[PDB]
Amino acid sequence: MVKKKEPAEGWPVVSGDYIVGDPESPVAAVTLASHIEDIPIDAGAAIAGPCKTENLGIEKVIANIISNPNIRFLVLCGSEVQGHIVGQSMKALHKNGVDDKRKIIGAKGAIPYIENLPEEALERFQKQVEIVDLIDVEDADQIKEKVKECIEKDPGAFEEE
Ligand code: B12
Repeated sequence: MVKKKEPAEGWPVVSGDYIVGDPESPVAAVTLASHIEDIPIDAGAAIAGPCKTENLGIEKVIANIISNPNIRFLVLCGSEVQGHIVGQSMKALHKNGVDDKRKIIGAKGAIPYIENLPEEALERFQKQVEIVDLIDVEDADQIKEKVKECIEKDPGAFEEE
């Protein structure tokens, strides 16, 4: 009975390191430095993978989320990537956006620049999903429960006015 739309053709469009799950699940999971991509998928996520860079890696994540309107949650889990600091950089990008040199405002990551996505693609990212901070948590029971919680709170597919 929840509202679902069809994702872009050949989704996920952009090559990367991830596991695709249910394309209609509302939840995406970035595992960061950790190797736990399976745990969110077996709790019924749409897509889960590591992300180790605070620029190109982040751009690939966003491009592959916005192309599926069913996704309304982005879990950030697993150990933080030392120096790159991808987790905290992404939180900052969601909340603050980018400055006019395309630097992510507030990000502690060493080279937090989004060179390749346009502005409209970020605004969409900020409106489409909400962020769920489980950074430096690898506990399975925890990650599973948060993913099932999001599924229970599925607002359905996104659509701009
Ligand atoms: C080249 C490189 C950087 C480069 C610059 C490149 C850059 N972009 O900033 C430089 C040399 C500057 C660098 C420096 C060091 N690095 Co470095 N670096 C790398 C390397 C090779 C990057 C990997 C890469 O280019 N990946 C391409 C992108 C696309 O990969 P990705 O970020 O993971 O993105 C993935 C996701 O987007 C996913 N994906 C795609 N779509 C979707 C959708 C969804 C929903 C999801 C979930 C996922 C997903 O697919 C992508 C993979 O193809 C890695 C090695 C590695 N094992 O990955 C180390 C790595 C990131 N280095 C890291 C470290 C430690 C550093 C340093 C901090 C080390 C030091 N003390 O000097 C520094 C300094 C940081 C800094 N920037 O100043 C470590 C992290 C260790 C840790 N876990 O704590 C790594 C893993 C190497 C290692 N094993 O030691 N680094």
